[PDB]
Amino acid sequence: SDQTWQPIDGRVALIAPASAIATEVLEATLRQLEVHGVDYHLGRHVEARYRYLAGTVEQRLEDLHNAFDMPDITAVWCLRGGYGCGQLLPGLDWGRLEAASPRPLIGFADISVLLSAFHRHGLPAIHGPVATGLGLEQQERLASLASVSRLLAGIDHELPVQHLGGHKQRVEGALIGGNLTALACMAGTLGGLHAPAGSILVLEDVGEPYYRLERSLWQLLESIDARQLGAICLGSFTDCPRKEVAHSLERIFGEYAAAIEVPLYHHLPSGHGAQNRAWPYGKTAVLEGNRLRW
Amino acid sequence: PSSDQTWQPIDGRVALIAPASAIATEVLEATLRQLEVHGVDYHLGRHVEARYRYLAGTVEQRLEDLHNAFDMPDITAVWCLRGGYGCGQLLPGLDWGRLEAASPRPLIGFADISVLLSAFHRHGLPAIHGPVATGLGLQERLASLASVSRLLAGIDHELPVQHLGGHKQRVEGALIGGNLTALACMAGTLGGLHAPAGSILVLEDVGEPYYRLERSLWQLLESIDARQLGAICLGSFTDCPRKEVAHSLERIFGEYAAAIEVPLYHHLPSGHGAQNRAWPYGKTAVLEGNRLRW
Repeated sequence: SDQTWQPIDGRVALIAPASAIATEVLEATLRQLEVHGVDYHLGRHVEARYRYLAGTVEQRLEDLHNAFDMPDITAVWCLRGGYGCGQLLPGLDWGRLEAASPRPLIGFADISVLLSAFHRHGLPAIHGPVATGLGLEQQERLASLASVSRLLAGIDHELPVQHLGGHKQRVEGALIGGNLTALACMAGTLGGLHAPAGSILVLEDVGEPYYRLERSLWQLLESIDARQLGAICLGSFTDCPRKEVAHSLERIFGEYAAAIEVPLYHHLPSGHGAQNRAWPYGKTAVLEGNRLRW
Repeated sequence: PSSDQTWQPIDGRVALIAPASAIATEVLEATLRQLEVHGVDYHLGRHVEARYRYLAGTVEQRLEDLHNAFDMPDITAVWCLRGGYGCGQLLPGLDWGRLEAASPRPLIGFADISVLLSAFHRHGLPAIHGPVATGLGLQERLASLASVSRLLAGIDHELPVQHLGGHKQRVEGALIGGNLTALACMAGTLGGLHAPAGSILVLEDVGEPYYRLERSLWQLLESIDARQLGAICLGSFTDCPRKEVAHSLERIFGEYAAAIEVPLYHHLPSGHGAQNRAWPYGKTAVLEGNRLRW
């Protein structure tokens, strides 16, 4: 059953590399982790505030590095996205991270930037709910939260997806992407999306008018070797007001996919709505039939 | 001497083109009537009334008009009708040889048009950051509109500023920049900001919460040789709601300018408010005390 958590072996490090956390949401998160018998390590600066950021870059880097020093940690679950984790990229000690025993980094939204950087450096990661999702359709939300422990245990290996137009084909490549806006906002920097040839580019977003999505897509595709992608795979675009625009969002995305001669898929249950099922970031997967399979 | 509301004659013909967002018919008509009141001979591009979603026609249609503005021998300025979104899309197909072959005809606009201003500067073509032509068809506003003809004629040479942070010594370099969001959105692409060493980076924006401004600023500065800039000079940040954020906008921009060790000025009367005085894009300028001069 998909609301059922798997035990998480070892300990989960909780860090806040992006936006600041409300006290009551943090405490509610920890209580839910305890309900589930999850042993955790709380980063020492998770309650820090520096404007809307969870502390200074230096504070956040200390917590992320500490998460990689402790030997019993088997996953690093980001508490909140929002904005700010790209700020850490010029400070990360990548060597100290490759040397630690495997501990997938987990999150979505702004955390997509760190997922991509981790993939570039050969580090495991998971695109899925942030941990404060625990402290906030309710059934879908609960299945999405449960999907993290289930993927860490290796017991889920597929999601449903639909091919939009085109023709029947099989696409195999690395799973990359996440939040369109966050990733576009790293183009031209050291944190630009890692997009090896043949990759399946997953995209989702929230809270944007269509012209801002198109602008972001144009930028992202112009900044990578787009013609060498295997596929573009849309998750959800939630709270994105159409505002009288003549073309649907899928028409716009379809025009871009056609221009680069890459197939387009959609309805992956991933993003800012109730459906946000975890998927392994940077692994080889196959688009076949009606699913994405790893 | 003349009042800032007093236009200068424009000789020859002004090409009106719409390389970004689509144009409302009534606003266009009022624009043309104001041009006629001021004795300005204009030519409308064949596709300026095209619509393709929110864009002023397809890429091919807009390229045809932009190219035609450089093919016609009697054109002495190319005044973009509206910004919004879309002119970066023209960069892959733009025939620079064809533009460069034509007699001098400054490109004028702001907002999204900043992207084309920058590309023109990279190709040694004259340009002006100021009101788009439809601003005519909608006292400080009138002065802003008059400033375009006045700058084409070469009679205005300075704008007011105020020092905000960093060293107080004279800065001399090329005037670059414009809209922070639009320029950040070209980072990592063939249309990225042309930012030669020593430049004075003007920034303005509208309608953004502070975290989005910071995200754009972090991207733009990380994507260029920021440390080699001469200065950052802020225009207006119009309708940018603070919403309880603990740090002021001046504090945030101060922190970034300090991080790259570049002096920071503000209160340039340039942007999306009533105060949008024209400045020469890509021209060498001097920033000293309470003035920017060229």
